[PDB]
Amino acid sequence: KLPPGWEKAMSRSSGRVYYFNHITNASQWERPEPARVRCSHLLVKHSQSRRPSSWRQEKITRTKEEALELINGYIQKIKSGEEDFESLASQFSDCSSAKARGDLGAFSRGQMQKPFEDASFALRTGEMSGPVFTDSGIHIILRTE
Repeated sequence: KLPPGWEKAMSRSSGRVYYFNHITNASQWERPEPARVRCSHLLVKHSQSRRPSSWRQEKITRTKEEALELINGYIQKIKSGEEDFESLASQFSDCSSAKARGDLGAFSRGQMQKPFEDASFALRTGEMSGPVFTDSGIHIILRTE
């Protein structure tokens, strides 16, 4: 009955049923392929990233755990409406796509790191991922088309 990738869960703090996607790491309260997709992302690197450097910081020394805390904060702020995805990507994404509000443009299967690709294609149009881990760092992914 659930579509692929989705499972039922209950909140630990409230008991309320929600649904979680183990490909995109998205979670939502409601019960829930193209040749190409277009996405934007926000990348937070850490000391084990393949290249631990960006436009923001020449040497990135934060731990994978500190990177995840930052990603989770940004997700909260985006979900609350307190900040826009695009604004946070432009400020805080450790990737030159920050200068395009995080836009990567359109892409096919075969082109990106696999966890990124699978999350991207498993998102609905307009849906945002949870934290997505790759050799580059931890991503928030927004599917725009």
